[PDB]
Amino acid sequence: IPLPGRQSPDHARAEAEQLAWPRSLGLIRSDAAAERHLRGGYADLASRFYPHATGADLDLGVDLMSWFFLFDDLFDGPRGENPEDTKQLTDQVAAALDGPLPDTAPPIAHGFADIWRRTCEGMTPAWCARSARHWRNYFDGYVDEAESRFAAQYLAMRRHTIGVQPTVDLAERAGRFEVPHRVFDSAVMSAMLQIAVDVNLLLNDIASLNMVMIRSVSHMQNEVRARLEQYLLLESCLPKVGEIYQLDTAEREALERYRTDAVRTVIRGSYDWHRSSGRY
Ligand SMILES: C/C(=C\CC/C(C)=C/COP(=O)(O)OP(=O)(O)O)CCC=C(CF)CF
Ligand SMILES: [Mg+2]
Ligand SMILES: [Mg+2]
Repeated sequence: IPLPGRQSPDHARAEAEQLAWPRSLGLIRSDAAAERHLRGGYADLASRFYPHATGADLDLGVDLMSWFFLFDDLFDGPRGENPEDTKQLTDQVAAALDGPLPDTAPPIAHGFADIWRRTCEGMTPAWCARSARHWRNYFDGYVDEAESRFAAQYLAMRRHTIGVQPTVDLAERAGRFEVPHRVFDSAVMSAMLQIAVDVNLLLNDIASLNMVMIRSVSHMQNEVRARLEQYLLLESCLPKVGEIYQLDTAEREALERYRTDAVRTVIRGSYDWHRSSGRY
């Protein structure tokens, strides 16, 4: 991974305060659950996904990482084997994208709503709409996976449940910038984002050893290498991509920040954290 390792300089305060938010929302209810959470290194992961963020902006990234893993745990048992009970939970969470939740919504849904509320404030309406669609793709991916439990086939599903795109979206919010929306939709940026998704699920399946079960580990390492080389090839096209879409000066700087603080960080930060996390 020829990308520099980076960590937010406010990482120590973020890690020390990380429990206050999931506790106040009823996501962590026992001291043993709290310690199990601390052992995940989730604020550490957030500070490497979002090295450009400090303060409340970094706190939002920590809460998203905290929420991601508390949410995914709810599908390890029988619920994940049943698409009807999986969809019943996802529908209650995704409902936060469309309006206020009823007080009777489960705590994990109130937690997502508090993150989504903070995610959208101060972003353009079109950014929020697109980021909401990414979330729905993620929730629908859980329903599809539970249906399959009850390579190309695995990717088309794992590319949504891996949760990379909502992680990248938050880097924009945490950095208070938006990549030009017509460049987000560009074929070149779409290929860059797909590499970031694929490298994340490949690295995870190896650290979680699933693509291996589906020589195999060696072939997956070569695919990570091939895609990282193509990623750099695609980065070198961005100057000409910017000209094709007639980006002005502020738009070129937002594209540059998207490249370095959102796409590169989700690739590199995942690699560093997988090597020193307590989940593995
Ligand atoms: C890109 C993100 C994290 C880095 C990649 C990771 C850890 C993905 C999580 O892989 P999983 O197989 O679902 O569980 P595991 O950690 O292996 O026991 C944020 C999204 C994380 C999720 C899992 F909590 C998505 F639900
Ligand atoms: Mg899990
Ligand atoms: Mg895994």
